[PDB]
Formats: sequence, structure tokens, C-alpha cells
Amino acid sequence: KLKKVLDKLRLKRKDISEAAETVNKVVERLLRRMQKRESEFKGVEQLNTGSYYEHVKISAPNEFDVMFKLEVPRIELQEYYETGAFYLVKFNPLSHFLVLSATKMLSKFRKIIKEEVKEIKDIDVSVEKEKPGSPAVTLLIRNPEEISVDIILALESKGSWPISTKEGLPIQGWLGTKVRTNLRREPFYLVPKNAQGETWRLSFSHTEKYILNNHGIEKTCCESSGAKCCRKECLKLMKYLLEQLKKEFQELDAFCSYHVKTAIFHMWTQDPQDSQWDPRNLSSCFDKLLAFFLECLRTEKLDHYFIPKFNLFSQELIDRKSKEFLSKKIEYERNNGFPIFDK
Amino acid sequence: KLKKVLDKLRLKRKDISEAAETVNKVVERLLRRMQKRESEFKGVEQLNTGSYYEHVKISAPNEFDVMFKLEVPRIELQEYYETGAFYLVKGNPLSHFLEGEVLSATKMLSKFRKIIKEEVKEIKDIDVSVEKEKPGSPAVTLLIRNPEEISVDIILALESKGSWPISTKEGLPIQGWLGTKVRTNLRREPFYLVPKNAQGETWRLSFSHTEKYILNNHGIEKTCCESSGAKCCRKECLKLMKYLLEQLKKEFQELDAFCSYHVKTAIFHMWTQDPQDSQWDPRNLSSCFDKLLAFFLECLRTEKLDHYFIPKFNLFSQELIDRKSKEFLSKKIEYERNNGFPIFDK
DNA sequence: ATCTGTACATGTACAGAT
DNA sequence: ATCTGTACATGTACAGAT
DNA sequence: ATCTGTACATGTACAGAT
DNA sequence: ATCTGTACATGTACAGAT
Ligand SMILES: Nc1ncnc2c1ncn2[C@@H]1O[C@H](COP(=O)(O)O[C@@H]2[C@H](O)[C@@H](COP(=O)(O)OP(=O)(O)OP(=O)(O)O)O[C@H]2n2cnc3c(=O)[nH]cnc32)[C@@H](O)[C@H]1O
Ligand SMILES: Nc1ncnc2c1ncn2[C@@H]1O[C@H](COP(=O)(O)OP(=O)(O)OP(=O)(O)O)[C@@H](O)[C@H]1O
Ligand SMILES: [Mg+2]
Ligand SMILES: [Mg+2]
Ligand SMILES: [Zn+2]
Ligand SMILES: [Zn+2]
Repeated sequence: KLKKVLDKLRLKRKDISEAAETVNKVVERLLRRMQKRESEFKGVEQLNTGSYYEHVKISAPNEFDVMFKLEVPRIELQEYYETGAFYLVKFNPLSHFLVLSATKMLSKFRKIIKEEVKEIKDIDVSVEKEKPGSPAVTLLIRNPEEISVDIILALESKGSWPISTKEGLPIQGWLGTKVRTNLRREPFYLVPKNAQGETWRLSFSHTEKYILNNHGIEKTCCESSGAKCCRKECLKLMKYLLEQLKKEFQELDAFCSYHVKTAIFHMWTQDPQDSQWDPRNLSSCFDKLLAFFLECLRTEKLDHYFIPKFNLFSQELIDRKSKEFLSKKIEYERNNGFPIFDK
Repeated sequence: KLKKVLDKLRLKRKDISEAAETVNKVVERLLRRMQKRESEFKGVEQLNTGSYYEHVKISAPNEFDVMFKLEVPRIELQEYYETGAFYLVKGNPLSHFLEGEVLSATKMLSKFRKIIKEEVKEIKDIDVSVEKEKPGSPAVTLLIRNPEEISVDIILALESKGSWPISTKEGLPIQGWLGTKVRTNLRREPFYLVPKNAQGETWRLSFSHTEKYILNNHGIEKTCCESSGAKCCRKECLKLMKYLLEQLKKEFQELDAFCSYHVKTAIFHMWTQDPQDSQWDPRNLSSCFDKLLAFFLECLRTEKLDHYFIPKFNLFSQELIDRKSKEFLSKKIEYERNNGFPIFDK
């Protein structure tokens, strides 16, 4: 049943092969351009992020997320109000972008990508119209199949993480205190998402990647000499329910996969043992994930896993009407064996 | 009962504090002297190894082990007669130690030793001499009188960043215990060659750095022994075994062939045999220690104790230790085992 | 003026002491 | 139970060198 | 600085065994 | 139906060469 949905959602080895080679062709060429041209983004290094690289992509290999991280010689951050996740960057190449303005830096970035994309004759690839706010430059590829690639510009800072994350990332009873201390020794990132035009947002896409691939309390969880768990299959099922519901109801435009990602990070923290995620219990795991997500909706409360004061379900960001709509549609599919999965 | 031996074995913070103060002064001075003039060992880097940095040093903080490791490219190893553990290494500053292509180990260790002895001669804050050279030892031992006697093994080590030698391919069998990602990463760490002998140009593989990692990341659960996880008795068992051997080794010179590396190796195998943290519950410390003794006894009797990292190397082979010596320790361990461990009260 | 090997500065797991 | 010294990892400053 | 080579993780695909 | 074993595929860390 739920197994059979997971069979349907599984990407195909050939589809992975074909899509990956076209995306890699494009992304390498853009990344060359930022380097072997004396631009403000020389030094930018590639970091792959998102569900395709976390092995939780469903249905088709048709969406890829790539960070072009750029190391910045220190530091000065100022928190935008007390939102937790938005910051003004203050303090050379980047002199053309002044306070370091996200909009002006993104526009140059965007302008380089668009130029280099006009110079692609090998692949059918366009630049999607800019979505205000959003930190991404989105490529639309078409080797028959439609594939979209998000090129995310990011700042890399090696200093300690901002104070708003001090109580974040609570993996101590799950992944433990050494894993946490080491993760927090990694750099943190800032992306040019706005709010207004000078604000950057914290990104922890590199930390979420590690956690998805290091998700057990036992070191052998999901390894060739360990037990398989069903944590990723539960994420996929929950991502699938929201994709089907969003595709049908335009009332759900304000929800996104990151809401599902954040909720299941919390669930994993509350149920740390690998046995609470035994494959033979895929049903009650998916069901307890649903119950948790409904508790989040009912209480209009879903805190950023790394930034606890930042409520992703705050009234300011999603209306109570949108949440009660989602809770009714979800409770429905739940109590009727998920008809939506058969579409 | 066994909880009380461990209390006796526990180090005292005051002793730790005074001992580490002097040791760090001396070591830092030797390391800085290695970085000066036209010194061949310039670039050498420091790596603290051994039981003190693993937190399984027992009774007193009176024996420290430090590698002075030196990176070298080129590599070109040649295994010494299928033994698994011993190798030949084939304006370069190490030029003075070549014997045509081949890096002589005793030549390097002499020049290393001459430098340490000179630096100890100029030390006047601390009472420290250099111990007479021991055959079959890559160390330059310092004896410090801190009033208290404290020895320091300065181990000279070559560092190589290439893949580990073929003889370790089937070694380090942690896949069911610490798992395969940890194994892959560990084997991406460099490996080390110390000048232990066999003749003056043979080096021995060293994995002190890997053993130090394993000692401090020893559980199947990532939270083993952490402040939000369960305590285990894996290190408490190793301590008790170190102590049984130490007590016995200082009464019976029938046991000079045996060393604490033997008990360290047997227990890496026990930790592989019994991966789960539940097989090392603190409340089953008697039975845990007991199975470890059973295991060590079988190794003595079958004379077989494979190097944890180099499987074809048998530390209990007949060419290394007599049947005589192994049977003598089998009786003495069996005796302690079945009479309440009277040696613990000495 | 800039560069850099060295050593300070920061943070925290570990485990002994209270 | 909390307090606390040592070890160790990684970031950063700077006297002396270029 | 840039790039290739190497190893093995995480996947998919499928047949023979259970 | 599920487990095991082998082939097949891409992603990623980093040593060594240039
Ligand atoms: N912080 C970020 N780090 C890296 N990439 C980011 C980040 N924030 C945004 N992006 C990328 O920009 C596009 C638009 O961003 P929005 O913030 O406007 O909306 C996000 C998006 O609509 C959705 C999920 O996107 P994603 O592709 O990352 O999903 P996935 O995990 O790879 O799985 P699937 O593709 O299979 O669904 O969630 C929104 N969102 C809100 N906050 C965050 C966040 O903190 N991190 C990531 N996404 C967030 C996006 O397409 C995104 O790629
Ligand atoms: N025979 C050996 N073969 C391989 N490695 C060895 C051998 N003897 C010692 N070593 C390595 O050198 C380290 C130091 O050895 P040493 O004899 O000081 O033991 P230890 O583990 O430090 O314990 P203790 O000092 O309490 O006896 C060991 O931890 C091990 O990594
Ligand atoms: Mg995505
Ligand atoms: Mg020692
Ligand atoms: Zn798992
Ligand atoms: Zn433990």
C-alpha cells in the first residue's frame, strides 16, 4: 500500500543519468564563468543542496538546487529586528554592492548567469523571470523533459554562528553533543532572500544535508552492515501528500516542502531511536508524522529547526484560514486511506 | 567491588594538573627546537597518543606518549618479507639519512635522539634526563622527577597521506559497530611508520591516531557516554584489564613479553564481537570484564591475537612469545579469575 | 606597505571534585 | 546534581620578515 | 590555483533464494 | 511477498600532479 506509493515515487536510474548529465553540463559552465572571468564572484565554490542530493527527491529528477558559496573576509552582522533569520551585512571586489546589499549583488549575479545562458547552444535552457524576494536564479532546462535548476548565491562566514541559533539544532539526545559541536564549527551561510532589499537570510542547507545522510542514533543506520530505517520514506510520503494537495488547491500556495522538512526534523528529534522508525512500522510512523504536522497547524506553531524564535507558521506569514484549510484537507486524506495518492 | 578498584585506579585532578604542566613545558620546548636552523625534523608536528589522551591511563598520570610526526611524499613502500607490519621506505633534508634510495630508520632515530639530548641538557627549570636507549623501541623516553617520576615517550614518526598499505585492507572491521562511513573516513586519515626494528632500515606501521579516535568514539549509538546518552563500561573494562596485567607484570618477570597493547588489541576485538551498547551496560561490569578475560585466555591458549589493523600479523605467534610464557599467564589469569582477584588489593 | 608562522582566543566534551 | 581543569579544534592577530 | 584519479557512500534494477 | 547478491549509476572528499 504505502510501499506501492513509494514504488511509484521512486526515481528511475536512467532518468537520473540523463538529467544529471545535462544539469552538470550547465552548472559547470556557469561556475567557470564566475571564475575565469575577473568578476566580483571569483572564488565562488559549488555546494550541492536540496532533496535530489539528500536522496529524498520524488517522482522525477526534475528540480536541482545549487549554492554558489563565496567566502567573505569578516563579518559584521546585525539582526533585522528580532526575526532570527534576517540580517543586515556590514563590514576589495564587492565595493560595487553598497551596507552589503543583497539586491544589488543578486542583480549582478543574475546578469552574469543570463549572459552565459544566451551563449549556450548545446542545451535548451532559459532563465526564468525573476521572482521578487526569492534568492534563486532559476534555470529552465528542456532536454525534452522539463528540469528546473535554482542557482542560489550565498555568503560563507567562518565565525561562530549568530546568537539566534544558540538554542537551535537540538540534536543532543539524537545525533549527540560531538556531532552538534562539530556541525557548529562549520561555516554558516547567508542568502539574498528579502523581507527589505538589503536583508540576507541564514541558510543551513549544508547542515540539513549532513543530517539527512547521518540521520540515525546508531552509526550504522541505513548502511550495508546496519538496519534500514524508514525516516526518508516518511519524509517522501509527507512531501508527496503536500505536492498533490498544493497542485489541486491554490489555497495552499503559502505552504512548501520546507514546512514538511522542518516538521520531520522535529519528529526525528522527539523520536530519536532507530527502532521508532522500523520499516515494518511505516504506517504508524507516517501517521504520527501527520498527527504532529496537524498539532503544528492547530497551534499555528512550527519553529525553524536552527533558529527557534522564527515561527514558520506565524500569523504574519500564513493566515489562519490557510492553515485550517490544510488541516481539513489533510485530516480528510488521513481518514479515507489517502485517495489522493491514487491520482 | 569492581567499582572500588576503579576508584583506586582513578586519576586525581591535582596529580593530573601538576604532571601535565611539566610535561607540556618540556614537549613544547623539544618541538620548538625541532623547528629551528637546518634541522632535518623541521616541519615535524605533534600528536598526543596513548592511554592518557584516551582517558584509560590508570593509577597515576606518570606515563605520556607523544608522536613527533613528519610528512613525506614519494612514499614507495616495500613490505618486509610478507610480515604485514614492517616496511622499507624508498637539497632534500632527509638526504643525510639515505643509504642509496632507502631511508635508514636507525640513522634518523639517532639524529633525532642527539637533538633531544642536547635540548634536555639546556633545560634547568625541570629535573629531566633521557633514558638509555631500549632495543626494539622507536621512542626517546624522558624521565622527569616532578618530585614524582613521570616518563614521556617521544615517538618519531613518518606521516604518509596515501592509501593505507594492502596488508590493512581487511583490517579495522568496524562495519557492524562504528559503520562504513566512519571506516571510510578513518582510512582517509594518513598512516604512520615508526622506526621499530627487525634491520636498521625497517619501519613499523602505527595506528595510534586511529586507536585514539576509536577510544573516544567507541559506541554504536552516537550518544554513548555523552551527557544526553547512556553510560557504558567499555573503558572501565579496558582499565581493569590493563591493571590485571600491570599488577602481574611487576611481580613476575615471566611476563616481559606481554604489554598493554595486547590487552588493547583483544578488547578492540571484543568491541567488534559485541557491537551493541547494551552489551556493555555499566551494571554488567563483572560479566563484561569476565567475558574479556575468557576471550584473552582463548587467545593465549590458541596463541592467536591478530593485529586489529593488520590481520595477518599475530602478536601471539610462537616466534614472538613462547608457549611457556603464554601458559604461565593463562594460569595466573585463571587463578585471579577464580579466587576473587586478590591481586587487585595489592 | 603587505605577508605569515606562530601563538593567542574561543568553545566544549570529558571526567574528576564538590 | 553542578562546578571545573585539561585537551583539542578552529578562527584570528601580529611582530618580524618580505 | 586547477584538475584528474581513486575510493566508496548513496542510490536503482533484477534474479534467485527465502 | 521479502531478503540477498550482483551489476550499474552518480555524488563527494581529497591526494597528488601540474
Ligand atoms: N536558505 C536557502 N538555502 C538554499 N537554497 C534556498 C534557500 N532559500 C531558498 N532557496 C531556494 O530558492 C527558491 C525559492 O526560495 P523561497 O525561500 O522563496 O521558497 C522555498 C521553496 O519554495 C520551498 C522548497 O524549496 P527546495 O527546492 O529547497 O526544496 P527541497 O528540500 O530541495 O525538496 P524538493 O525540491 O523536492 O521540494 O521552500 C521555501 N523555503 C523557505 N525557507 C527555506 C529554507 O530555509 N531553505 C530552503 N527552502 C526554503 C527555492 O526553490 C530554493 O531552492
Ligand atoms: N607493540 C605495539 N605494536 C603497535 N603499536 C603499539 C605497540 N605498543 C604500543 N603501541 C602504540 O603506542 C601507544 C603507546 O604505547 P604504551 O605502551 O604507552 O601504551 P598505552 O596504550 O599508552 O598505555 P599504558 O601507557 O597505560 O601502558 C599505544 O596506545 C599504541 O597505539
Ligand atoms: Mg529542491
Ligand atoms: Mg602510555
Ligand atoms: Zn536510516
Ligand atoms: Zn560509552
